[PDB]
Amino acid sequence: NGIDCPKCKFSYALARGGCMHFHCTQCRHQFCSGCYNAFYAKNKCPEPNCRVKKSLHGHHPRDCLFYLRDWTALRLQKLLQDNNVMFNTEPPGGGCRVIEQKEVPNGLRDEACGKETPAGYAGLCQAHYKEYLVSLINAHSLDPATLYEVEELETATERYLHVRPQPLAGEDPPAYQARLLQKLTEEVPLGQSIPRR
Ligand SMILES: Cn1cc(-c2ccc(C(=O)O)c(CCC(=O)c3c(F)cc(-c4cn[nH]c4)cc3F)c2)cn1
Ligand SMILES: [Cl-]
Ligand SMILES: [Cl-]
Ligand SMILES: [Cl-]
Ligand SMILES: [Zn+2]
Ligand SMILES: [Zn+2]
Ligand SMILES: [Zn+2]
Ligand SMILES: [Zn+2]
Repeated sequence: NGIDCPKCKFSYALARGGCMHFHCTQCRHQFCSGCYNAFYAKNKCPEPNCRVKKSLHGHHPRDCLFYLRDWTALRLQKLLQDNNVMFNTEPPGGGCRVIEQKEVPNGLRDEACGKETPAGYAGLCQAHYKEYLVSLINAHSLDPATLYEVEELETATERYLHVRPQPLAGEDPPAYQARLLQKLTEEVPLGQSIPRR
């Protein structure tokens, strides 16, 4: 459970306000609560091959919630299903039961999310159900690339390998697809600070 600041290792409550940014008020580190990579202010990123240095950003692995939050729950579910990882669709105007950080820290009672709870999202709202799915995905180290289209695979290859890939002479789309995926998985690890098992 919880969020550890990757710099000073102070433990925080696993409490994401719909946002991946986390600021350690102990040591002032700024990092992604999804992959524990540093966040950088504009022009501050010290990575020499960074192509977005003028932007406020961090560098995320492809299985960070930063990215996978943008998937549909259906597709996330597909990744889990394909790997025989079980998840809830049902709970065991109340709204989402995830308890968030209280607006008043010394408050007595917990504050539930309360948001709309889609049918089949296990009594969670959309964002929280997705976060749940991704925690399962990350826990079992599932590779989202396994479900990429060729376009996604090209994106990923440029992003993580810094090469623009192109089909070979007489390479069909399936063969091209499998070639990009093979190299991606072979050369680019999943999140290295994402908690596993
Ligand atoms: C002060 N500060 C905040 C940030 C920061 C950087 C990134 C994100 C992020 O989650 O991407 C956030 C969280 C707040 C935010 O702007 C935000 C967002 F940009 C996108 C999303 C989002 C995108 N898809 N689904 C949700 C949610 C957010 F809360 C905040 C950096 N500095
Ligand atoms: Cl919100
Ligand atoms: Cl990607
Ligand atoms: Cl990483
Ligand atoms: Zn810290
Ligand atoms: Zn991240
Ligand atoms: Zn950068
Ligand atoms: Zn919720």
